[PDB]
Amino acid sequence: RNLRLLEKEVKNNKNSGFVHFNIGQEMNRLGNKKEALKEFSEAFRLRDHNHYIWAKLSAYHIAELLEQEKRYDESLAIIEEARVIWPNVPEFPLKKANILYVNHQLEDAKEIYQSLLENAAIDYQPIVLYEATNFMPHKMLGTIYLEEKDYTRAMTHFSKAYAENSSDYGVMFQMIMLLSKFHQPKEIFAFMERHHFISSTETGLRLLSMTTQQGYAELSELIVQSLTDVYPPVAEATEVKIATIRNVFPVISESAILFGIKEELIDAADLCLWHYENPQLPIENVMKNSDVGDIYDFIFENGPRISKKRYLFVLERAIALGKGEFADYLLALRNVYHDSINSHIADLFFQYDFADIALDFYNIVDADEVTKQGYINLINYLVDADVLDEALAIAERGIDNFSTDFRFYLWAIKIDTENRANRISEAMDEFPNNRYLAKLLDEVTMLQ
Repeated sequence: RNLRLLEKEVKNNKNSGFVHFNIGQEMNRLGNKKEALKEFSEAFRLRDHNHYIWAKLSAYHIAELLEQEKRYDESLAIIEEARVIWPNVPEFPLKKANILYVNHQLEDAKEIYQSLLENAAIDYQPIVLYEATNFMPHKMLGTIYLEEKDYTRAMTHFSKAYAENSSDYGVMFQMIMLLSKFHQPKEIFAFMERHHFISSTETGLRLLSMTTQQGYAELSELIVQSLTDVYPPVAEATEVKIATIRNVFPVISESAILFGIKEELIDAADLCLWHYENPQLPIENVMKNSDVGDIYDFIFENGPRISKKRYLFVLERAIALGKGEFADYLLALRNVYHDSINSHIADLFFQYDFADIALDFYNIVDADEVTKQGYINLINYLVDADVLDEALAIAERGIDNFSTDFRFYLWAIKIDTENRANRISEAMDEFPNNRYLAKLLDEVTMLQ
């Protein structure tokens, strides 16, 4: 009805960029991404002046629709043209940084995020208010430094992102998970308390959903005890999940299981683990009333094979909780999948700090079936192993298979020290616009 109104208006106006823009928003609402791009492109073209906010939003939406369609070169072209028209709009350099991040060029992304922060030269004025203009740069800077294993700068930017948007579970989850690597649970709870992570019982339960799944038993315990007036059946479910991490035999009423599902504390991975440990629980009945009775039948009754993603999700939970007996049970089931399944199993063990087990699986896999992450793991393992000959060998395998992935060129640069000059050049040939590579070439000329 709103669209039909706009389509009558554009029949008698045609030359109004604003009507076309409004049609693009409606196409956006209805998910017609192809027609939204065309309408937003027409609104930008028909603009009479550059000061219209909707003319700015047109370029932003064009860039986004292009980004959603993985047409990154064309998105960056739209972004750069728009930065030149409107140099005080931060969504355009933000989106450039995001594109660079998902295309694995972290130092170039980092550079842009930092310049968005505390910029006394450009008076940035947002054109959309989805998030606080400074949440996204801090969050992504924290993400980059974490991946670069700079845990201090990660925590600093994760905490500043939290100050901008304290209901974002994502950065809360990141700080807890990062701190769990290095600190006592009580120290982690004290940090959570003085920054007021647990703003309510509800928020505590959403946090508990992450901490139990990662196997943070003591921290989950301190969290749940700090909560007041938790509906008893939800408390029981939480207690049982914590007790399960500690290998207590799981005993839980059907009521606590059902409310544990309703609060999203219990998924099909939990139910399978509990059925494996305690066959008396009414879990078969519970699962078949939740459309996951196929999961039950595959894992326990020789039933038909479930999707590999769902099987890997049950396997992941067992690995993450340290449930090695159940994990071995689950691994015997892999032989009904194609051989390529062992590439993902290898990835799982490596993610949860089982590099030795993961290699056992990586050796099972034909090199064509190894994921990019797998290459990255094997390079990291071999560099930590001081076998830089073999490390560089896998990095070149990465370049040839995944010619567009930045990380394998960078690995070949960092390792092949007696050829760094040619390596940076070979990288620049595939990434002519990457600014870090030029910083690196300048550093070999300073050394040479």
